[PDB]
Amino acid sequence: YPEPTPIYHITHIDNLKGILRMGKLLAHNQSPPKQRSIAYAKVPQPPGGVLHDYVPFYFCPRSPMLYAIYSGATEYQGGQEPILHLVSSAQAVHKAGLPFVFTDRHGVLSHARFFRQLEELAQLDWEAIQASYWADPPELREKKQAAFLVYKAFPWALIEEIAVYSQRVGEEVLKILKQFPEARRPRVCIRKDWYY
Ligand SMILES: NC(=O)c1ccc[n+]([C@@H]2C[C@H](COP(=O)(O)OP(=O)(O)OC[C@H]3O[C@@H](n4cnc5c(N)ncnc54)[C@H](O)[C@@H]3O)[C@@H](O)[C@H]2O)c1
Repeated sequence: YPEPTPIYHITHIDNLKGILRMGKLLAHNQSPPKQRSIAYAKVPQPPGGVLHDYVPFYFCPRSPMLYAIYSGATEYQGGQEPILHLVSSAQAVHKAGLPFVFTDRHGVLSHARFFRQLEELAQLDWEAIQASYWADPPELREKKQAAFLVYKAFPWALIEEIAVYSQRVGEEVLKILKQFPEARRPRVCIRKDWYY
């Protein structure tokens, strides 16, 4: 498995002020003050609960979820340009002492496997996760959506990089970061190769 093991959370730039003000991402069930959601299940490892009790990450950028945004398949119609990739690592979460679990596919699938030890990152399909071509077979899309789940909240200061589609969005991100001079200022990188 890649070490450190990057984890990616995609979110609309309109959510960044709320993340910086709270100093964290909040799990769905912890009522984040979201401005845009990009939406179109029990967790059997401790600390248990359901998927929406965790802040979720993928193990790749340019995810199938981002393709659904790009293709207008979400209720959200603003497309990929305003969507940030927030980058951290699985090892940082462990080092910070935060409870996590991770899956080998979307956890709602009956055959989904759940893990809580970093050595079990070997159980994931890294061919699917890292694939640039994932149209067929259908299982590639499923296994590409392996997720890293952090219970209840994810501190902003674990984010190492904000990746953006364009110069204009990179500049907007820096304007927002400068409104919270106490908040960690990660590097901001234009990564067109992480988008469609
Ligand atoms: N976003 C991802 O990278 C990702 C990864 C894995 C799975 N998923 C699932 C795909 C599906 C839709 O995703 P999404 O729109 O992220 O989930 P969601 O519909 O649960 O909406 C939560 C939203 O709140 C945002 N948010 C969190 N904390 C704050 C805060 N402090 N202030 C402002 N906004 C905040 C978060 O970034 C996200 O946009 C959900 O079922 C997710 O669990 C998403």
